[PDB]
Amino acid sequence: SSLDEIRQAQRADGPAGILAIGTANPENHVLQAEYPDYYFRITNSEHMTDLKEKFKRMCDKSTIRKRHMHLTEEFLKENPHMCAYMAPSLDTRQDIVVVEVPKLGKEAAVKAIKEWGQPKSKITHVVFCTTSGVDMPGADYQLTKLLGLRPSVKRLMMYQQGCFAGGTVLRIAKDLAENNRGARVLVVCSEITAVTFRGPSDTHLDSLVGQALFSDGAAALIVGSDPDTSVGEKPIFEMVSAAQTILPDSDGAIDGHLREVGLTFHLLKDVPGLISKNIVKSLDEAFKPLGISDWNSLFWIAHPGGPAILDQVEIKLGLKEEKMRATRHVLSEYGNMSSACVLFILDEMRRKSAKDGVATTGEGLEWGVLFGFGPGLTVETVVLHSVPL
Amino acid sequence: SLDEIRQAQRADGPAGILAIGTANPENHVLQAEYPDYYFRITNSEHMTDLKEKFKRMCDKSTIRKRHMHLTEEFLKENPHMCAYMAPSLDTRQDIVVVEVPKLGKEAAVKAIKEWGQPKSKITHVVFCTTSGVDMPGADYQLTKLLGLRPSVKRLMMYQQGCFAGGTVLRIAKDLAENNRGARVLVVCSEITAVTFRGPSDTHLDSLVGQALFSDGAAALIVGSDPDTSVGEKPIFEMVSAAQTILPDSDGAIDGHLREVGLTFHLLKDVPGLISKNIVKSLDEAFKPLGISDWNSLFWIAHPGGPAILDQVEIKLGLKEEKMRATRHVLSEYGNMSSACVLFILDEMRRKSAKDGVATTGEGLEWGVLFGFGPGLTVETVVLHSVPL
Repeated sequence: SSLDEIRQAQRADGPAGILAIGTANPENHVLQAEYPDYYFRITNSEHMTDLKEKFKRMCDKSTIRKRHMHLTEEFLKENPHMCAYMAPSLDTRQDIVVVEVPKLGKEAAVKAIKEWGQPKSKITHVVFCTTSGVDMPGADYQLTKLLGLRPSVKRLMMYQQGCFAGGTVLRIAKDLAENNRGARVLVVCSEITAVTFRGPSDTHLDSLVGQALFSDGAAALIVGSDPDTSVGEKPIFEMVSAAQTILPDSDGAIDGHLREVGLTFHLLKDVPGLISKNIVKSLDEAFKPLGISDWNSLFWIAHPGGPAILDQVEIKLGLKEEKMRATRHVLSEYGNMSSACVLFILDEMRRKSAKDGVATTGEGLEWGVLFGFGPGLTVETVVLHSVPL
Repeated sequence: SLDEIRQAQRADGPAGILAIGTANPENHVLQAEYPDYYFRITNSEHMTDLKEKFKRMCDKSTIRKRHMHLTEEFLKENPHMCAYMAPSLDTRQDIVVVEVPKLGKEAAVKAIKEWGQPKSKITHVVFCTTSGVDMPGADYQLTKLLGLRPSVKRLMMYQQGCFAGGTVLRIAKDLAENNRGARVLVVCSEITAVTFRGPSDTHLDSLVGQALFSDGAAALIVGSDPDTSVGEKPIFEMVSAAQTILPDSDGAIDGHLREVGLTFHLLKDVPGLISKNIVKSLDEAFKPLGISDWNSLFWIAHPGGPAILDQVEIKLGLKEEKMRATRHVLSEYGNMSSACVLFILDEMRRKSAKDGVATTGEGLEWGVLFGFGPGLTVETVVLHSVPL
């Protein structure tokens, strides 16, 4: 009867858990070892011989083996304005991603829902995240339609977020699931680089780096509190806390602008140095309350923005080489899929843990940490607890 | 244990709106004079029949005044924004990526002043706009402009549309309620520089937008567990928040961000769809509370246009007084997209106080707030007033 009684009945009891993870990528893919030849040919830039050598080194240094790409050679042959460095091309790019981003998201969501094993009518909330296009109604609406979810799902559409937003969607889903009894949140991160693909320029090596790193993928979660074992729900990881911060002295480190030429990418500061110099503050804030100070005792998920971030964090903290294994495996096999990456890494970790026969979904360890890194410079820090295997 | 940590981490009570601040560009247009101004500045004075259509649209809009960042002087310098369809996204973005967080800041400063607490106590920022996109977003820019703590937890809601005043309340509710001590700065800021364009006699739906849309920002502080010992006091308390898609409404309102800016497209019958279905949202929200008399509620409805309000009133048998606050904001400010319903909350609690009625909700206990927009999406927030 009272507002207090209503509130306590309305909310969930326990911590939010990740109940299922599904992933998808465009079938079309490129091997990184072959990409410099392909890229300079399809962008009619073969005369740029010095720049091509720089791009070969970028691709070699990336540690990426394979990237999935919705954009095909045949499509680009028909759309040379997307192969130029800077031609009017937003409309064409939007035409692609407003359709393909929810479609790829749906593919991942179907897999998550299959693992979860529950009727889709039990989904109460949808969180859709992309950095690839914008439209109204949004991709959240399109996903809802494609999946045939209840019209009364509570949707949140996260557009133009950037690379930290795999952490952001966990932070969002945590509060939705924990504050609402029975809530089951479908989380989808879906990224298609048709908005950022463009030809090379030797006066914009930061843009060129993006053409070596960024790739396509989608990941989906079901998140909820108070799992129902009787119907086959089983958490994989439990969330404990989620934080976000802006690093000091990082203004303009990573900017992205949506323009008539598509989405442009700018780097102005040493991103690996900024992250490695400041990450301990985020670890202490997250783990000091738990009495944890040994960062090698945690299972690790880090957004693989590039290999230098991972290498410099590993050195700065004295991490064992094994700690970044799952992260690096995803970077190698998929490249930088922006917001989706950390969710692929959670999937990799729990799957490898099961294959290897260790004690928990987090490489046999109890506590873990997930980091998103992106424009701001923003760091998202999520504290996770594993589940026994 | 994790369960113990969870109990300590979360808040106890319902989320309240602790402060409301609003702002608009100083520049404004009187609706009575807009058809002449608009058809002049868009080089369309020869379009005689179309101007008459636009005059009737403006006359029927019930809008008296709209605030507009875009000035005549600026538009004279930028004829490509005055065309119906010319490449102009870059110019529009250049405006709104700066001006949207600036206007938001003006509203937020007022909300923070009313709240009366140190800005360091803000833990979360929710920024909502339909006017431009950028990385980092307007949430980051606002955080910087206000000098908030670098570790505020931000959510950037871009390209949301007209229902999102309801959406930000729904978001802020869960943030505040699930996090002990959380104090959420909510800002909706809209500038129509992305949608302004010249007329076309084959796109009368676009022309409607030119009669209705306007600029403004609103800011809230939202939190649970108000501390009276430092002078916090809720204005309204949130009880539940829902969202739904109306049946048979696919494609009613679409909006695309293109090289020509943001374009809007209307199909079907939006006032009809909303009014035919709104009772199902009211029943879902209020049947668990034992409430069925919709005239017993205080009302906030997104004033997407006058026909929505008129047809909801007729369908539900609402007394003429119910939509007073809503219509006042529509008259004085026009359709400020996501910010409107927050202006209407402010209008309602201020009028209530000035009139000396018993509560912030026109003397009534229970209320409802509706956002309407692309989907067709309806957001439904149940509110409880506070005694005056």
